[PDB]
Amino acid sequence: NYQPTPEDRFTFGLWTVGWQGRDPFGDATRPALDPVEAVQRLAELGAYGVTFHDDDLIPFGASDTEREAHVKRFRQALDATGMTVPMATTNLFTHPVFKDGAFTANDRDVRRYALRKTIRNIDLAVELGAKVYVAWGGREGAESGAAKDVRAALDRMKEAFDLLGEYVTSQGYDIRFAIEPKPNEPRGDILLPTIGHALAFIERLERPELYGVNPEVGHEQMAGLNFPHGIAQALWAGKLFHIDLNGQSGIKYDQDLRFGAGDLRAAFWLVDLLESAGWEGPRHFDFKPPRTEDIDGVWASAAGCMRNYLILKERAAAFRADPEVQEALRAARLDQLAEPTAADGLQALLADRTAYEDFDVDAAAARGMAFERLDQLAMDHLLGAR
Amino acid sequence: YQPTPEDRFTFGLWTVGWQGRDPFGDATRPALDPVEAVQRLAELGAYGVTFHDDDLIPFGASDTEREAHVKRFRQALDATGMTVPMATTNLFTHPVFKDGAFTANDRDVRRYALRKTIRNIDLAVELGAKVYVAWGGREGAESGAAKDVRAALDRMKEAFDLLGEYVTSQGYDIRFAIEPKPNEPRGDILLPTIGHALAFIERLERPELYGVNPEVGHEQMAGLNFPHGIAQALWAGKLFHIDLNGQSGIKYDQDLRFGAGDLRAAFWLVDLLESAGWEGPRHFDFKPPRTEDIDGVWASAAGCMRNYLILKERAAAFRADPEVQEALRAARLDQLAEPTAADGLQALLADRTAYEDFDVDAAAARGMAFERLDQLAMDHLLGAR
Amino acid sequence: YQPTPEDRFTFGLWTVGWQGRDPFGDATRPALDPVEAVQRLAELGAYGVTFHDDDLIPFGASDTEREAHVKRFRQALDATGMTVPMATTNLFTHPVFKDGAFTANDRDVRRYALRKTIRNIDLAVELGAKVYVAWGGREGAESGAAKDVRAALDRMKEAFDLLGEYVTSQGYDIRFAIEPKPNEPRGDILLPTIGHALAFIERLERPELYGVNPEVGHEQMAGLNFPHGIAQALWAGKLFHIDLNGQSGIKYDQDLRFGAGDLRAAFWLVDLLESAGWEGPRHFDFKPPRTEDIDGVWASAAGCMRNYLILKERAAAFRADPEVQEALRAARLDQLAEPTAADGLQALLADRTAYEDFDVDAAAARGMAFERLDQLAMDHLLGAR
Amino acid sequence: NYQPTPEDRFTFGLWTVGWQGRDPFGDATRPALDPVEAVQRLAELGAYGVTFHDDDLIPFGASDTEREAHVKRFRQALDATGMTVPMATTNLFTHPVFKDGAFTANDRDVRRYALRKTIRNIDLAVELGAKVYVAWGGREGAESGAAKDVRAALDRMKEAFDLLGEYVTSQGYDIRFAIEPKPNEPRGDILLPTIGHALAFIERLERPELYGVNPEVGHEQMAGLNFPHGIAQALWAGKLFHIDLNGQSGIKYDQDLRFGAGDLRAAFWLVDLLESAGWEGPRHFDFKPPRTEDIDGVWASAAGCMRNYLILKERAAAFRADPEVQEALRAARLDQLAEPTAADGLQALLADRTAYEDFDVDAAAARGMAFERLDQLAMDHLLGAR
Ligand SMILES: [Co+2]
Ligand SMILES: [Co+2]
Ligand SMILES: [Co+2]
Ligand SMILES: [Co+2]
Ligand SMILES: [Mg+2]
Ligand SMILES: [Mg+2]
Ligand SMILES: [Mg+2]
Ligand SMILES: [Mg+2]
Repeated sequence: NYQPTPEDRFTFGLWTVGWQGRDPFGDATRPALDPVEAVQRLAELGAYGVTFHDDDLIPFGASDTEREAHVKRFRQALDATGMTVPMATTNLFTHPVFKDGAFTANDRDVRRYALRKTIRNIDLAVELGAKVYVAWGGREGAESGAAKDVRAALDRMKEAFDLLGEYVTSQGYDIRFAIEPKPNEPRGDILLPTIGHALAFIERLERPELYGVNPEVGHEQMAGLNFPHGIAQALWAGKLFHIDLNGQSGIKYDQDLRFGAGDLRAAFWLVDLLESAGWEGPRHFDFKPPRTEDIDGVWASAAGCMRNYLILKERAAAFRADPEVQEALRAARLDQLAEPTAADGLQALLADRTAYEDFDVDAAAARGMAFERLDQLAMDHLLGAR
Repeated sequence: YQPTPEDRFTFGLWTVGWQGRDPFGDATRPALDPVEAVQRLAELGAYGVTFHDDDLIPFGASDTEREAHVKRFRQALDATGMTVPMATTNLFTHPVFKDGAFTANDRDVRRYALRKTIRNIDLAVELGAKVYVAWGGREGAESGAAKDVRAALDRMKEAFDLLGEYVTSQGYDIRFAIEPKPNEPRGDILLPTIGHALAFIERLERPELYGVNPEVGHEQMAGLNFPHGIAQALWAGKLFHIDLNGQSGIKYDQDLRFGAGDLRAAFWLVDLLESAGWEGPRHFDFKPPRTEDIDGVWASAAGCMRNYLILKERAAAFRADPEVQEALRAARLDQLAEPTAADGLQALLADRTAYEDFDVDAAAARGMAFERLDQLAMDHLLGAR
Repeated sequence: YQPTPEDRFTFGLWTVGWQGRDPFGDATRPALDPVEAVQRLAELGAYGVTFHDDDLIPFGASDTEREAHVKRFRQALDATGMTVPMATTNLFTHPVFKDGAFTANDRDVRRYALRKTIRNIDLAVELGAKVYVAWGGREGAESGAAKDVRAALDRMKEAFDLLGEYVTSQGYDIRFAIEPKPNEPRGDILLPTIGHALAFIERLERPELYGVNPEVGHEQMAGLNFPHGIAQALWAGKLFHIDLNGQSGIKYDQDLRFGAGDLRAAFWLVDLLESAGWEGPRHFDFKPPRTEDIDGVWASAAGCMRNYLILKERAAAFRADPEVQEALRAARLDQLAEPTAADGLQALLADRTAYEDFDVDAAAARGMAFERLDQLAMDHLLGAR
Repeated sequence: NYQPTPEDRFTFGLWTVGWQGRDPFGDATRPALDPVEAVQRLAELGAYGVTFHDDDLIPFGASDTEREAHVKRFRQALDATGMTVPMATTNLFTHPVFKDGAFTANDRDVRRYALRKTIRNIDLAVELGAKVYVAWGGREGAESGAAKDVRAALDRMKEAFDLLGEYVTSQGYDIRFAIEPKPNEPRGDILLPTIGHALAFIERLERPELYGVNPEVGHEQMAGLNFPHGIAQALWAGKLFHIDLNGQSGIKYDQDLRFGAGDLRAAFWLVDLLESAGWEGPRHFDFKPPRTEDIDGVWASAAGCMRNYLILKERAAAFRADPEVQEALRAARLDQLAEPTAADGLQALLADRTAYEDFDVDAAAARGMAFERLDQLAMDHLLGAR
């Protein structure tokens, strides 16, 4: 079978299984979930750990005594269960004060507050043992063209991130940052809308080695992009610091379906890529059990994220191990794609008549790529029909 | 709103030259002689033209036919005073490129692709072009095992680093611009957006040589905000060239004349390029619809330049209006340009006004005054002020 | 471009009353008293307002509280002269409707939904409304086995036929308008477009009683052309009401003020409604962004009406221009209005000029002159003629 | 196994496996395919029949002798192989004469020609035994707002369709029409963009009983719509006269991937719906083997369409037959959805206090729908992991 165990490193955001089902047209359909109950039940399902926004753990506005009491109760639940906390983030989107952004709010007083709120939670993240601190700039953006000077907003975003890197560096903390792109919602357009924009922005920070990306399946798909391809570019760059796994059925609002729902073939190729690459990060789910579900449907959904990952892993492993698939991969020249084009160097290339005057373009054009048969073997393996 | 060569408007030879053949339909216009394209665009007030190698010289031409074609194009440039600011290679039409060019799985094809590009770089330099564009239209895949994207990025980096070595070794003053596109003609294309292309550049051996050539319609095919993407390329110092056109939504690549499609995005784009003082060519990569005859082709081209000029006038008026400046201050755009924490990290951590004494409810009650600002922008665009 | 009640502009109470709560963020404005909405909209030059049952009367109110709330709203209508042309039921906010209302899998919920609607129809009639809108926001599914769509269509038909029996039996002069939406808040909503709603109507017991209430943003969330969809509803005689707003692309339902989003589609929409002489209310269903304070809410509402009026002026000028009329004839728009074969089937089959002697190459060479026509439309929209 | 046989009623357009791979940026990558070779090889793969546009069978401009010679050679191949021709259509989009439309071209002379071309092919369709005649108005539309008066274009479209219905009726032919919606491409916006618009338009024809729809998987998905839901509405209306099966990976150009590629979960629910409904039409593939493939990759692709249909049919059948799934369906109240809301009638409903004053909304709101567990059983069956 497909039973998850903590060795699989599956993690969940507290706000996932804790989502009360309030949407923009509907009230809450489930009662608030105690974080301690979340830790306990996810451990029972075979999870490895949980993640949190500051405000999922400590009530906004808590005195120091309440903050300590909440953190202490949470840590007792982690310690009883053996659950970890690999990742933390700040809620810089719920409160009305962030309605124009946090790090890129036009009001400087809000930007300063946003940094202080984040810094206090970095300290908490280190205390809990989190190794990655995620930033999701969901209010960073605009609905109209004059409301945000995007060059100046990138200056402010770079300034915020540099100050956070200086903080971590001055404290000696072992924590790294992961930026989560999203193209829109809740703003009309969000800054750093894709894996690409976020990776490019990182290269202009003071201490770029401290920053990577936290890509979410559904966010890339909201722009109609190929999520496995984006993940491959993050991997190629050495910047895949964390991931959010879920599902999305098209270009529309952010659905956060359980992983495996949505674009099932994309989920298979994503699992094939993470496993083939030997990526060792947490398999973290950022999903919302639909508001139609009661608390039992919540745990079914959570269990289903893990189950789908493990089925897909089994199928992708069987695909790569199949000598008929490996022969189809060679027939499609995947092996040549991994060979240098010109290890002989530019001068040898420029001298080589087989690369130009003697290159038979018509014979080369006649060769089929044999991609359809290869894709059908992949479909057979995914469906268990080999 | 009459264009003149001072506006630096340019067109690809393949834009006005498009014969109207689409995936469902045959050509509706005959082939256009590149010399006639140059004279007609000059009459329209254009500044220059751009070309793929195969637009100028028939694929497969002997060295003699190649020289004769080149010389003949050059005489038309010299006669009219038109320039050639940018060149590119056709690495997509011939069936040999069906699985890609710099990222073809077949190594022989990748080597041939590089040889074909280098030949054309030499011509681009001869003709005066300062930007060499790469549009990887066939780099990509329709299925998940067909292309190992990590290996493809290694081949793409290798090809671009070889091109950079080439230009440096020859002492050419030419820079590369990568044109992103999310899909079409491949199911997914590599470097699908401005951001992915910017990120990829940062890992080349000589990153200073490479920028982006973003196309309005391409970003909009992924539902992205083109002026925001251009703002990130300008902030990065990487906007080496631009393709102007229109697109109406997430669907096939329409290449409508500039101004059509998303008209408010075109207004903001013009405001941004003008406000930033970007000095590159205003290049159109558009296709006159196949419904049009040759006179409609020139109407469409004139319309590109006319729309740009009207939008330019409306954006300048927006910025020059004292009421708009007041509305910008009301919306705190001036504060967005001020450092968050010039006082530094230690002073910010010590500042009670940024945390314990920050009155969050008072701050939350402040309106942004964005709707009034945007309606002023709308009034200016529509000439209703 | 000052609105007056002669323009018949109307607003939902829930538009200017939106508190700014979104799926990621709490309310940014306090609740708006419906009486204050009526007075402020009247000051702005509006003609009327519309309401869900729950916008006027708190869900769960006793018969006494209900009468007191209703009477108080009516006095504000009578004082200002504002009208109520349309009413609708809230069948989406309360958790009991999480799986739908007329198509909930649970039969008790479907019966309760119908009872709740019928109560509100009675109020709609009392208040003078002539259109009753149904927006099935929760009719739909996130997963394939959750909803048998054939059975759901049977329940939807049953609910609408029961409503029709009700209105007929009471002798009410009121018509129903179904509002399509492709998705949000459900993964897919039933009757996702204008066409699906039009087709569904044709199978009701009393189809004459039912029309559509299409919303600009809803059609555009499926990447569809809103003026084309409205043209089909007008051709069908089914455009009973309209929701005006803006949307920028395929993404979540933005409900921007009208004019924002797709500005050229807004121009064509206004041209169509004006040209057709459609006489329904110009109703806005938009949300002032949560960035705005209460003054920004009224700026946004004024902007809806202002944009409509500027677009109206530009469309009328386009149509009145003798150069545009000439360009329309050049493009053969007059021929599109002429019967293809008034001579009938037998005469068409006997006509050699329609087949053996039809000179297809000569016909194919004719340009459509669409780009020049469209650039005249652009010049008119931008006031650049 | 999953071996197709003619009893499965799988059909292919000649232009599918015959697609030469010419796209808007690329030349043809395969040589022209002889229709006789198409019939022979599809029969070898287990197909039941083929479909055609007039111009796939007879060269445009053929003399009567050439037209008869082409038709006779084609019929000899059908007769040798036992292949059928269930459906025919007209090519009213390739030639430059149709660049502004056919039935809705602004030029009346083109509209008249378009009708004559179509009528001549209806006669041919009856001769070959086709029972459905498809209309795909792919050039009917516009790129700009003033170029097409959509009300007048619907008048012309209704006029064209009425004249075709009068033709069929006057000839006594047993053929019915199926309109194929598409939202855009190659025009900026196409008239009758979806199943809904096409079904609505039909209700205004003179003889609506003669017309239904031919929906294509990828076309509905190009508008981000749910194809199984659209098909359910066509079925509910009694208007599903034919179908085009293929795949599409998102909102983008029309990809015509082999069936099962693209949105795999949508393909499963489509198969579940066609089979559960007992729909008896041809399972017709309108796909394009990618231009990367040689002729062997073409036949692999075609074989893969049929294979995927049969795997999905097996899995959907196993899903519906599973008593654990049927119990999950009842737990989600799917049985109640099929019960009349108010068979007691309006008066009894209006008298029934349990439907209003005594309806306990809070108790009803508390019930979960149990949709996630039900969807996870569906995922397990699709993946062969029960
Ligand atoms: Co999300
Ligand atoms: Co383009
Ligand atoms: Co809306
Ligand atoms: Co298609
Ligand atoms: Mg996330
Ligand atoms: Mg371009
Ligand atoms: Mg509405
Ligand atoms: Mg088709």
